[PDB]
Amino acid sequence: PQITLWQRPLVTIKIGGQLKEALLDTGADDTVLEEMSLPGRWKPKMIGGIGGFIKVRQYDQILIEICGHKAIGTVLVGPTPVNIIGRNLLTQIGCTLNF
Amino acid sequence: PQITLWQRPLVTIKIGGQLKEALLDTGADDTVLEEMSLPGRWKPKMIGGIGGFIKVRQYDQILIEICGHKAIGTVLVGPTPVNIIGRNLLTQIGCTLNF
Ligand SMILES: COC(=O)[C@@H](NC(=O)[C@@H](NC(=O)[C@H](C)N1CCC([C@H](C)NC(=O)[C@H](C)N)=C[C@@H](Cc2ccccc2)C1)C(C)C)C(C)C
Repeated sequence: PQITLWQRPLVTIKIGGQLKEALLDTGADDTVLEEMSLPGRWKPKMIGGIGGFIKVRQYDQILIEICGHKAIGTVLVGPTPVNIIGRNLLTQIGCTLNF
Repeated sequence: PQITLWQRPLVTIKIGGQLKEALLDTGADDTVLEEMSLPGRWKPKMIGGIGGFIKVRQYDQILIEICGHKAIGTVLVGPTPVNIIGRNLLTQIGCTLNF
């Protein structure tokens, strides 16, 4: 769809059996999601952001359905305020920026 | 133009007679630039990102030329890593998300 930006660009995702709303973020390289129950093994990592750095669990090859399109990639689960869908997955569902 | 997302969406802005480069961020509600010499009166404000909170100087009514397009808005200048063009200016240059 075409999404104008007079409101936050949130979209429903289906991840690990659960339904969530995540923000479409072109300024984020990675997908970072708030703490939730995910199947499997993971590696600790520390991602940087504007207020500093947070420690996250890294899950690779996690299937996620962003507004009906399916994608498989790495998801970082941690202390994020909002669920962030970053550029490693937006490229997969074919998303572009236009002006 | 149309921007795909395999690389960061960085564009050239002209602000306060200085040439800068900045991230086109759909996920940010506000625009926040690195520390710079800018004339005027500003107000103390503090914003959040992941990792936490930074104190910034907010300035209203500043002209920014984002890839040639002129826009007048609120710009926050402070200790950010990258310069971020958030939704208050992105709606002015007509930017939309497509997929
Ligand atoms: C560096 O690796 C990454 O890709 C990280 N990327 C970033 O932090 C990048 N920035 C962003 O994604 C943008 C600017 N953004 C940060 C500030 C930001 C805006 C400026 N904050 C606000 O408007 C608050 C509500 N006043 C929102 C972030 C999402 C969010 C929402 C609510 C509370 C906290 C965070 C998203 C830059 C620093 C490379 C991910 C952790 C998101």
